Amino acid sequence: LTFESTSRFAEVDVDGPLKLHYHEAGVGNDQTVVLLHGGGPGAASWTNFSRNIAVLARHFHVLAVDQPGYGHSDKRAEHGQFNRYAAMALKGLFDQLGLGRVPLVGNSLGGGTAVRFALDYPARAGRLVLMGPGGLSINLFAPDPTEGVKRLSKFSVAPTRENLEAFLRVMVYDKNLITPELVDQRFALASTPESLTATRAMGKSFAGADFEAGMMWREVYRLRQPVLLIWGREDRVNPLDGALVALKTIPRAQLHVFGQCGHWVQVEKFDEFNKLTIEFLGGG
Amino acid sequence: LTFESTSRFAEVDVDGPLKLHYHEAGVGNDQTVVLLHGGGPGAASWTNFSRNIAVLARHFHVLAVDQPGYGHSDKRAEHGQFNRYAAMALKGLFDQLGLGRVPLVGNSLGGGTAVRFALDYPARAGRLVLMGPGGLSINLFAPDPTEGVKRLSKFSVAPTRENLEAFLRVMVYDKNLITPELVDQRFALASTPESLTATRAMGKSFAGADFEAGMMWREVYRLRQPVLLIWGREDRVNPLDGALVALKTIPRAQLHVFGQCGHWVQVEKFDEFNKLTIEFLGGG
Amino acid sequence: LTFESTSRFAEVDVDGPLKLHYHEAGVGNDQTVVLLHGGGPGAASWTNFSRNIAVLARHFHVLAVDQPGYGHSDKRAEHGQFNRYAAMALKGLFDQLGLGRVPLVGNSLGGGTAVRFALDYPARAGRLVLMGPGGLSINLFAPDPTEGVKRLSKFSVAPTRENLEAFLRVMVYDKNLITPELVDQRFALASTPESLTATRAMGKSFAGADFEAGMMWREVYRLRQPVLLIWGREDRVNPLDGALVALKTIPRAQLHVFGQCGHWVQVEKFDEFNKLTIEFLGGG
Amino acid sequence: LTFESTSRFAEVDVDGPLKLHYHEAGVGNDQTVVLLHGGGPGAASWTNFSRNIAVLARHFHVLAVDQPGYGHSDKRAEHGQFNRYAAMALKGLFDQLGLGRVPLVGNSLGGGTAVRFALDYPARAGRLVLMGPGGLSINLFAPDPTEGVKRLSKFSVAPTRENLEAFLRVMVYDKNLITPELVDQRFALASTPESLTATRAMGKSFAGADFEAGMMWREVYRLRQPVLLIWGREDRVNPLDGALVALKTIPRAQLHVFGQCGHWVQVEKFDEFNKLTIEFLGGG
Ligand SMILES: [Cl-]
Ligand SMILES: [Cl-]
Ligand SMILES: [Cl-]
Ligand SMILES: [Cl-]
Ligand SMILES: [Cl-]
Ligand SMILES: [Cl-]
Repeated sequence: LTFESTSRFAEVDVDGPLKLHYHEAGVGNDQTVVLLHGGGPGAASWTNFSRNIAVLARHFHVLAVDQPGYGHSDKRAEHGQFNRYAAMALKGLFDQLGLGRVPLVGNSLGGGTAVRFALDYPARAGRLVLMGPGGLSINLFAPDPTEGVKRLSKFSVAPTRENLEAFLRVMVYDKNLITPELVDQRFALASTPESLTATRAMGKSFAGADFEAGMMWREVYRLRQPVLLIWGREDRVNPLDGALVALKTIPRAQLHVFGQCGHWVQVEKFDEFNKLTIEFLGGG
Repeated sequence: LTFESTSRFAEVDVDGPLKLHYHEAGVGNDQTVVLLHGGGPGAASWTNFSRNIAVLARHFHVLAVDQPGYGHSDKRAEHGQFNRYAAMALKGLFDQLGLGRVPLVGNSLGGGTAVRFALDYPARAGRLVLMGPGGLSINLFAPDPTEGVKRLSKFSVAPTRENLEAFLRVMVYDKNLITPELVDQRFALASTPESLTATRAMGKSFAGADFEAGMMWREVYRLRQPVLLIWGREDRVNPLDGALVALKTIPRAQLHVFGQCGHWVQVEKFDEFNKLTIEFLGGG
Repeated sequence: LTFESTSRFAEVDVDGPLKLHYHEAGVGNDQTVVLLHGGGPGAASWTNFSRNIAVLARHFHVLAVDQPGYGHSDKRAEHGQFNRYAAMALKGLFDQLGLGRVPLVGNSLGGGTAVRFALDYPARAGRLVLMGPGGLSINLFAPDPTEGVKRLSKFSVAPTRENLEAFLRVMVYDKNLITPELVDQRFALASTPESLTATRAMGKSFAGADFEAGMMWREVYRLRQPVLLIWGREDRVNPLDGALVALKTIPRAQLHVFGQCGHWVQVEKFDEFNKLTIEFLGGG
Repeated sequence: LTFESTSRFAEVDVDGPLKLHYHEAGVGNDQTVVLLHGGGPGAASWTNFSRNIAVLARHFHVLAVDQPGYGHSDKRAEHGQFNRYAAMALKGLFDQLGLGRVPLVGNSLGGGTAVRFALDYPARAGRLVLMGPGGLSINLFAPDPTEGVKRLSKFSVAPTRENLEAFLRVMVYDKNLITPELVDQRFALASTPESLTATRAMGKSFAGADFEAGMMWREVYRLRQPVLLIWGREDRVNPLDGALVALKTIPRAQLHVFGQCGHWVQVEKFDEFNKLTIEFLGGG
């Protein structure tokens, strides 16, 4: 399984043509699962879920979708509230590929997208697995912006190698996972002019007049499916106090917290994460 | 596997002879695991872990120990702080059976016993699985006593069938698990004169001058092993806000919360509980 | 100041004529404040604020309003979502009295009414003082219904003096505040056919298709005024964990918690409450 | 009242002579109160309480004490656990001044010192007012070290004006309180070799084998006096989640939280803090 072997494109309509890049594996497995990556600079499906796709494709038909503005999907200079824009793109892909009701796995930004999708198109979303998710998290104790959000803003204003490294260090509990190669690789993807365009256009959409659609902690009492929340105890981006409203209000919620784990659960606890996701989604 | 086929006795020394009753299954399985039951009236190993022993004995050598004052273990009229008394009895059994370092699974009262044991005899305790545990729980938001503790006290003062039923109803989210047969069975065991003696002697030991040994939320930063905390979201005895100090201070802690689940996790989520315990303790 | 000297009536139109009883005091004083009582069986303005009205009336022009269904206000058998119903009546009274923008003080149910008024008529509500308020509270840890709400429901089904005394005793930390005289007086008002009609109507009102109107924790991020939340640490009706979403999301929030205090802050900590309220609303 | 008019020295024995600087005001007033400042680089009594001393001195006999390592008190290179060291010095000063039982007001580090004094010399501490206190705080959700503590550590390693300004800016909600004059004054005191010697010594002092002395959240259940905890909702040094164990376990606790307020409550909310403190300590 490689970037190239799994790479797929689709054209969907969201206020005009929109190119979506995704990865496909485990074709023929009975159960399809959609993976939605996190929102850090230079993030994309393949790099986000590298320690996971190969393992999950043993059990599931995996579609790992680059959200609009990331990886090889379109990087428009302007859009509405990001999670609803991303959910509309996903609905386009579901319709194009003929998907019915499919479970979603969403990390950070992609967890917000998974939830907005499950709220707006309730019959198309199955079980959700959400890792340090945006949108449905509200940090009842942590002052906003958090250390993780501040370092992301600083990179967006001064997109240097040093500021990217400072951002990546507050993603993980074990700062040795932040290797020169990782930094070099992510900096290379994050600093292209169209990636910077996509990241700037992000800032105006969470901060713009469309903000209420982002406040999904207000709405998740409506989710009817089982939802597994997964958190790193040491998450410095979306800290653990953000899980509480969703745990309380989602009728069939579950929460799993890993000690000695930051925001990148799927990396730092990759094995325990894969096993929890496989069991929760029904073993395939 | 039956009560009778699995039933075992040992005599250990704790301020004189003490008869311990336990159940044994999965003999010859490489990995021994000790189960410690909850503290409700008429509680014991076999009835507490009926939906679990058979499944766990497929993977582990299971010892399910009736704690002093419960089931067929000795029911003394007097003892010190209960968890240290129970941990001393367990240390006696470990020494008698030749056990080295063994993982412990503890529900409620038995979770407090497992923790006191792991603190006082650190080289004899392996991984801990703690379900709505006493001792290391401190309800930061819930006023004490909780609804569950109050109904237990009321039964202790007026040990009637009606007061036992009211206690058992706040153990579970789905009140239909509280069948006439369950009530009849538990009432029969709970209302014997020596069981009432054991339950009264309990009240004077958590409330007596030995109370600090009970406050194990103060001490669990010392645990060096992986610890899996398991909670019912709707636990009305030891509610979910009691998990927070242990989750924060145990270095290798994990927490799993089940929505639509009360204090009896091992009953209401028996399947998910068995699977989590099997994976966490290493699959056997 | 007496019940009779302060008594006033007004008629307002809320899907038809609606009689409202209120108490007026400190007519000399420039700053008006509206007081909205808690919602237990037999509650009313004069008794709910008996330790507060005389002290506040030295500084403010006090309007203590019997909410629809309570005291000498009309007790219809049918109405929509209670807090919205009571807020519409209060708004009718504001228009009749020629009030513009006025601070509100609200205990429990009255706190819910105050918040619904401030959200629906934002230009008419000044500073809010809310004591153990319903509506904006969401108990992130406590299983619902709480011990307090269950006792209130038991009285609705079986309106006996014993069930009312049991409810009143979980209202307060110091159970000696629940004197035989208080129980006899509240029970005499609560047990009338008109009051019980009101009590049941209010119940039904909270679980319709307008349930969203009761979930005010979703909306208080829009409040622009200073808001003083006041809680008893030992509130067993609306416990302390219910304060967190409001404290986080109300921009100019403050929280005062009293140890050794239950749900009736204005009674149990009357002197500290009187002083917090006078200072917060500007000393008059 | 001036720095010079109020200035006083005393010598006490704490493993050898120890010079203590303090400010004395309101000598007429019957009720003594001891003020203990926060612990940032260059902090001292006069500047830390500059918005409070004159107001409190109208009601109380004020003793504002420069803790060892700060202001004009001795700055040894070596000492044990800081709060215990500072508490021993204060106790030496109580004995020299002939004080019995006196209320203490403590910000941050000074809050930690106040609590250690009240635990080690229980008959000598009256009512406690603690603002964003160290020592009794345990951040149940925030990963440690917090943003605030990390900025303080960065200054210890690289004591520049830029690193001090960055630290001071995470101390407060309203960043305009961090004026060029304030930064220049604090930095001039913090950068002296004596102060930096103190700053580093204090660091080392917290991670010895006497670390348990710093974990005061384990011990404050033993405090018998009223304790007013005061917090900024936006404290990024000792965040709000650090209040919970103390509020739960101190029998006569109260908590006041201020929205739009960081770690320097006595500065950012000086008027509300002055009034809370005067009323709590009995008006003098
Ligand atoms: Cl860092
Ligand atoms: Cl399902
Ligand atoms: Cl019940
Ligand atoms: Cl291990
Ligand atoms: Cl105002
Ligand atoms: Cl006192």
